[PDB]
Amino acid sequence: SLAPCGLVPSARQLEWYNREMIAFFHFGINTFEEYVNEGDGKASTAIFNPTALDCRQWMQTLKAAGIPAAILTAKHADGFCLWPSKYTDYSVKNAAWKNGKGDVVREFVDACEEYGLKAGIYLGPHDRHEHLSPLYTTERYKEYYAHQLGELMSDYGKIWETWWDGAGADELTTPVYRHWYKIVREKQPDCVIFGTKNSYPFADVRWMGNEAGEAGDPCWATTDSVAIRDEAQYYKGLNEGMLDGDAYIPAETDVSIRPSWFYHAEEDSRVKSVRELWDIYCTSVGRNSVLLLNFPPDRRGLIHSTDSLHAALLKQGIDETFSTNLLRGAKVKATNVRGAKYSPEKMLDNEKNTYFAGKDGEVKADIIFTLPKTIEFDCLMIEEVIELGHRTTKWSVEYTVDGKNWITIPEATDKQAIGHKWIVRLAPVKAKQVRLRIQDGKACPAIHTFGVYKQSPVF
Amino acid sequence: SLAPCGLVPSARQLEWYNREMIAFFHFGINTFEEYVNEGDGKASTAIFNPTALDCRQWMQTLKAAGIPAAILTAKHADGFCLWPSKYTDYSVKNAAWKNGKGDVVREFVDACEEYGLKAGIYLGPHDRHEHLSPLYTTERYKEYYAHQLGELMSDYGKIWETWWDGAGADELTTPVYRHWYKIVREKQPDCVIFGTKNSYPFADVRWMGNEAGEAGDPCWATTDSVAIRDEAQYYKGLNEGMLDGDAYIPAETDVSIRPSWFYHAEEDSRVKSVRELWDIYCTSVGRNSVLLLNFPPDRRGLIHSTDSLHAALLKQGIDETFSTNLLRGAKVKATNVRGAKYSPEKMLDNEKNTYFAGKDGEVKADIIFTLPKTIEFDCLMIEEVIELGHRTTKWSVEYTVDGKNWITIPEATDKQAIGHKWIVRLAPVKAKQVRLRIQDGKACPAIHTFGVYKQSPVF
Ligand SMILES: O=[N+]([O-])c1ccccc1S[C@@H]1O[C@H](CO)[C@H](O)[C@H](O)[C@H]1O
Ligand SMILES: O=[N+]([O-])c1ccccc1S[C@@H]1O[C@H](CO)[C@H](O)[C@H](O)[C@H]1O
Repeated sequence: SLAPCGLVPSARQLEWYNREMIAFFHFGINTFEEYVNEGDGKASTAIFNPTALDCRQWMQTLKAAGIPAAILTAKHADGFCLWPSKYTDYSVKNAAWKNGKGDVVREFVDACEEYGLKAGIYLGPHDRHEHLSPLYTTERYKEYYAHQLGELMSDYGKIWETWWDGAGADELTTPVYRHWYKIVREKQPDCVIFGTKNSYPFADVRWMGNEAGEAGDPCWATTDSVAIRDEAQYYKGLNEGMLDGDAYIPAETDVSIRPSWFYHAEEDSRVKSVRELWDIYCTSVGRNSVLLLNFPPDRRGLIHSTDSLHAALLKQGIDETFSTNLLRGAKVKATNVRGAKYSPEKMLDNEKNTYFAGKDGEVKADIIFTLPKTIEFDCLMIEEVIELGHRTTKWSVEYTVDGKNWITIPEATDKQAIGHKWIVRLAPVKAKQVRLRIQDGKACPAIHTFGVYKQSPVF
Repeated sequence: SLAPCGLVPSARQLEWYNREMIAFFHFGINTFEEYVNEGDGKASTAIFNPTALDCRQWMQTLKAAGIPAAILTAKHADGFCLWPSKYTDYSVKNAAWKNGKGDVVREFVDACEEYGLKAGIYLGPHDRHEHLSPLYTTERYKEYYAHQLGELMSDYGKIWETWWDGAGADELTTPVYRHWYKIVREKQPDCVIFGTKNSYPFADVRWMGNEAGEAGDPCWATTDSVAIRDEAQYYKGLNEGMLDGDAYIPAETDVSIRPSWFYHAEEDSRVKSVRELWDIYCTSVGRNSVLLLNFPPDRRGLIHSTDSLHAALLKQGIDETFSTNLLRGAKVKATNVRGAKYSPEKMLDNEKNTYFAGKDGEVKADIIFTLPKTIEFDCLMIEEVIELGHRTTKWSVEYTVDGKNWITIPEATDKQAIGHKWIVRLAPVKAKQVRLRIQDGKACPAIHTFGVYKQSPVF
């Protein structure tokens, strides 16, 4: 058996990585003002009044889109709570909605269970509403948040992610988050924590420093924990990470399907095209990250059908593209091969549990795929055995037609990270043989999957 | 050149045939009652109130579905008008919608023009609302409808289809429709008229007897005009038509993508599968007809995304399926060939103006396609030069692998009609040669297109 190299993912981190995609639902009182994305905590609760709320409709959207998990904003910075908390009146308890008899968080988790989706909770650390109170102190707010966190972590089923937005959260110190952390971990042991700034010792996943949907190239699962803390001074450390990082905290890539995070009818026309989403997929999931994609429910409490459709067509395109590994049926020759179990053909067998590996101390490998009939492809994907840490740190891919000269693929020359998944899109080539070059590493390669593909017409 | 055989289509009818698909939009006061598909004419106009009408979103759906034309229910039997007609109050003039200042028809035709789509109008002949007036007479109603007809044919741009539903229309006699017909024909020369019952002498296209999306096998473009008039006792005459029919009035197949024609949230889970739609396409467009598919807009004024997705996937499946004619590159030998101009190869050139033709007096033909590499297919399509009338009345398709034994394709033996397009799906076969057997007919064959194909995995 192989020994792990450097730092390793936890079981939670493995589970989160497997999700590949997660949905954000930015929904609340901001939705009921005119073009507001950051509420001041002064809006009247009365204006909250979705006219046809149906979280099952949201799940339908995720189902068609292939998205196994969702995160709802139970409370944004504006302070308005989407469940009838016992610790505040600034909530659905006093909305016009259902005569103050409603609970959105309840309808969200219920629908999640009905559809077999993983439920996550966004609970805004910085709270503009509480700051309005003349009795506000960090110490008091700590206890307030704890209680709410307690409710959401206890009365609402299993919670797979808790999100801690860093905006306006600088005042919050590390022991505050420690109190909150104890509550989450104790009550929801499987819960992944997106943690920012002073929450850094508790974060299972990290921000990657932008909202364009673009993780770093490269993007290591590892980085220094202080990069999470001193955010505005470590862009590269959040976005690219660090191979010699003192912590295994992989990056989560958050992006909205619309220009804003909250819903605004004026943006019905600026919903991201299927192609844009494919790009963002390739610069997130295909960059050793996870794509957290936002769909804002409207004033009916529903996902706009353009948002749904585009996401669904993304799914369809991804399914076409990766439906056939064009490398299959190849004769496979490789230097540095550990054994029969670890044979390079395991990169093509579609088993979750098999992989190609090298010999101890040997970090390089050359693997040739000779194809029965020449193929055309404009896309490739590679996956590492992430339980064994970041092993390979430099890789390239070449192909050939004649069999004489090798041709470098520009977009796939001298790549560094592999991680959970790396995807490269390229100017379409025709090839009879494909060469996978493992050029460097901290250890011998462990590679689950390698494939080349033809991108779907949908894209 | 060749001379037509029997009755031929008209320029309008040619244009209509080449649309292949048309969209229906059932939308009006019904949409805002609870679970109503046939309005009684007593609903208050006030309840008509789409929260955010967006006809551009409808057009985008059509674009995604590959649908070049749309027909809107400007007025259903309930009698509520979607444009501010000068001749009634039972209209958008007195809706909650936009404080009575809206015009759905205007937004519709404006969106059509913007996206380059052909606009058509459904104007209900039977009007339950008008019937409620103590002053109702057929003769008064005839003038009322004529006034509305003149508005819609004059102020709303080029109209490509007028639809005359026959439900409850029996008290309307031919001179009534004649007066209606002159307005349409004069103001809109290119406008196709869907005619039922006593409108029979004015119909450009006929109904085909059901709302399940199945034209007949066979389905002749021709039939006896009496079939249309006496609809209820001539099902085969509408559905299949008649080879010796007195008129050229091709069948238009209408079906809803939902169980109901109007929108109901309860049916969101009953939208037709991509495969059902593909069946329907094959039993409509694939049966010498045109498919009119209904997408009912909802209380917000949007097309539901499931509806969108399934249509968009059908379009995608059609495109993949027919993108490659597997017979191309064949050696082609045929009996009964008119000349080099009309060689059997013309069936394979993907050109609009060419076709294979037989010789005068000879109605039989045999065309053998010899393929370089043995192929696999499960679908075929054939298209006649309909400008020259229905010429072939019996055809079959055979294959072979070794070359010694011709093998019949059960699904494609002794077919009768060809017309505009005929499509046959079959259990997958492998073949080195394919035989097209033109076995009988009224005149020498004239064929634009023959082809075999592999159905999309989408199906
Ligand atoms: O506060 N900002 O102006 C800002 C601009 C662009 C992107 C993010 C921010 S705040 C940032 O949001 C992240 C999630 O997208 C994390 O919550 C960070 O901790 C927070 O600082
Ligand atoms: O009146 N019906 O009960 C009825 C049931 C099933 C299918 C049609 C009808 S009415 C029929 O609709 C056709 C279009 O789908 C045409 O408008 C016919 O003229 C009308 O009679």
